[PDB]
Amino acid sequence: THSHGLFKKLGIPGPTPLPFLGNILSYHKGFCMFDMECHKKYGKVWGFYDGQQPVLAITDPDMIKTVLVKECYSVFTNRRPFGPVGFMKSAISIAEDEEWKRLRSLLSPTFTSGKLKEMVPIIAQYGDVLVRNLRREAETGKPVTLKDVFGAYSMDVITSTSFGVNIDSLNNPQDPFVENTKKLLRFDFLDPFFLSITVFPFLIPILEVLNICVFPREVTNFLRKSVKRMKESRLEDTRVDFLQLMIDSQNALSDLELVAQSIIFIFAGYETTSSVLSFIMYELATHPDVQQKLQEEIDAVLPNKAPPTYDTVLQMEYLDMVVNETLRLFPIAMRLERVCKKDVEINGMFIPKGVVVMIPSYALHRDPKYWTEPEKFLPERFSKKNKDNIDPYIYTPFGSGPRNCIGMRFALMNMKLALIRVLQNFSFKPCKETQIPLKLSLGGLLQPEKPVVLKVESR
Ligand SMILES: CC(C)c1nc(CN(C)C(=O)N[C@H](C(=O)N[C@H](CC[C@H](Cc2ccccc2)NC(=O)OCc2cnco2)Cc2ccccc2)C(C)C)cs1
Ligand code: HEM
Repeated sequence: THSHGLFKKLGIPGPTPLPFLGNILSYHKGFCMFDMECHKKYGKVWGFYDGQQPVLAITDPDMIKTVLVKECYSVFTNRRPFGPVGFMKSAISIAEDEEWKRLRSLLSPTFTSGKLKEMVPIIAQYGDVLVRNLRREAETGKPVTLKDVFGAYSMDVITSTSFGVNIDSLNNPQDPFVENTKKLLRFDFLDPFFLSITVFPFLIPILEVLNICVFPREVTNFLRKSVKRMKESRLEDTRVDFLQLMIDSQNALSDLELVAQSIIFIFAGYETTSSVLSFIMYELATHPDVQQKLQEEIDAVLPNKAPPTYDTVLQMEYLDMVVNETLRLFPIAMRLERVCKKDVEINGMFIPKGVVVMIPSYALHRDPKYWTEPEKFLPERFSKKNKDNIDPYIYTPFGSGPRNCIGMRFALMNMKLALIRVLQNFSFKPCKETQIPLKLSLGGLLQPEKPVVLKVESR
């Protein structure tokens, strides 16, 4: 269909596009499989079409550094525009160019060491509720869905840190704040919707006029007035945080622009954290040796079940290696993307304006070139002895350069506080409903298709 001659013309290899669809039918196997096959078939560089949209996949470490780091401001500043967003247009992750730059420098000081350290005792209050929730399900000896119990912890941790609003979500099985959230991405290729906007962009500006959204008007009004509430709470009182840093600005940030960042952070800080924690626990169970070695490290650094501190969290090398290794196998972003905003040639390759450049993270994390036994879970690959044999541009679970994950440092620590507490009280065993091996969901988000269910024993 016209734009379909580009990679032919550039002499770049790729699967042959269909009219209108592009290579969209190959997503039927899920696109991590697609990416992996493209790598195997085509080598270090290839091209494909998301409908009419050209996407150039790259895998050269240098070229990746060029686009992620060296030419971020100048050419590769923005992600793809995905679908109809409405007011979320203003969200840092979706914001383009100048708008993004000022939101970045406005919101970045949120995750500094001092500000992290001030959230340590705050989580220290929820870490303790989490253990209390598990200890009860461990009594019954009856299987646990980790997503459920982790999810609630994450929600408590995010709402309270970013805003200063303790909302008891852990002492609340029935809770409006977790439920309204998780129904924020219906993202599937079986879901006829995202398959029509992934393929079919020309729809987008119409939907913007229709005020149709990927987030049902349902969530963003609960989340609207709810944020519109903690806002006044702060405004009406006589600790300088996320919700506050934006009340620095509101004396040049506005209202829906505040709500928008809140929602991003509420989302990221709930779904990602709980998912990875699920993945990690699946790994510790299917690998007891590793589970025990980590329980040893914790008891070593934090003797007599000692409560975590910021610095002791960092002391724990093996914890970090476990966290890193899970993130190798399960990068929740499966690909990184930047839209090429002007003609360019990087490392001896021409790239035309408008192309989406894509880093296939999930694929590179499993590449036989860089990783021996790339399917095996092996934390030792992240030991100080082997740590630098590892290319920071092949291993990118957090992205890289200026548009990398603003929430990385908080995420690592948030996750690590949860683990420490959890493993210093319980051990995790494979039961019957456990899926071995675990398989991934084909649709959008890198998820387990069956939830992660394990047996929990006290110590
Ligand atoms: C075929 C094409 C359309 C696609 N490409 C992909 C791969 N990909 C980059 C995605 O993950 N999907 C994209 C997507 O939703 N990503 C987002 C777009 C913004 C959305 C906004 C949003 C999400 C949920 C509820 C409400 C709002 N996501 C978002 O901001 O994620 C927060 C996060 C930070 N760190 C981890 O997670 C950008 C992003 C990507 C990876 C990591 C972090 C942020 C879209 C292109 C659909 C899936 S479909
Ligand atoms: C373990 C959980 C998490 C993982 C694996 C993760 C991974 C990522 C990745 C890979 C990106 C894209 C970076 C790039 O494209 O180069 C990203 C972007 C981002 N993440 Fe994180 N993330 C996690 C948790 C968080 C948390 C807790 C927050 C903050 C609440 C967060 C906020 C963001 C924002 C705002 C962006 C867009 C950055 C920008 O455009 O300036 N994510 N996340």
